[PDB]
Amino acid sequence: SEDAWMGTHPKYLEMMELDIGDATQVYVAFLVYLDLMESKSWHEVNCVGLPELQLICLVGTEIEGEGLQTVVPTPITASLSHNRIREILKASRKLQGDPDLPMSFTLAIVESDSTIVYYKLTD
Amino acid sequence: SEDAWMGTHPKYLEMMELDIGDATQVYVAFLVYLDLMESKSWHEVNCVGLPELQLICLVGTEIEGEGLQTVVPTPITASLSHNRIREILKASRKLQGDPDLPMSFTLAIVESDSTIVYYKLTD
Repeated sequence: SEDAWMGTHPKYLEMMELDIGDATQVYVAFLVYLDLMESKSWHEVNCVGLPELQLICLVGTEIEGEGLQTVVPTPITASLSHNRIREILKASRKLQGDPDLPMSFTLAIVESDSTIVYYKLTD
Repeated sequence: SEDAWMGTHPKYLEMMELDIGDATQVYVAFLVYLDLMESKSWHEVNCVGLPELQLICLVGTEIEGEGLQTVVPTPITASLSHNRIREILKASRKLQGDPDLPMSFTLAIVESDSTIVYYKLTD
């Protein structure tokens, strides 16, 4: 766990090259990225930065043709405020460009050591 | 045995005798009930059924002298919606008999590995 800060891991470096400038995102997203890939291995997982709402998120396609996966990095220390999720919905709905559909997203709750707990949150 | 007619744990049996009729509540609430009692230590843990809202919840006194503690059972595969939480707020607020106090509640997230993760959500 010596490098999850500098950029020695290619996948980690790959993530931090995002045009936002947030070390917390890159760390937390890296941990969940490794879970998604090495545990559920979906068709496609991407890392998208939304500078205007100020958040980075992993969105991809569960199954090609489909999508419905938005996972956001969230450390245990982050308490839940409905204001943010409302902004997250807006973020996802905007990037998916779908005309105001009832959707949702999964909170990736990470402990700083290794425990990722996926908490599924809906509108 | 004398408590294995329906279940097989007296405390669990106590919990299912609630007037609602939900096996998910009794399972998940039992796991968190045992955590609260044996691990987190409370002074009073109650299990209250709100058939109106279709939720069951544990409310008691973490410390008797206070009067603000509400924990709701939420499985790791449940979907928490901002819609639900405002309903949960309404549930707790009518339970404690105050219609305007901005309050909060804890989410008791239970993993399939029996891992209870307390996630504190605020209004």
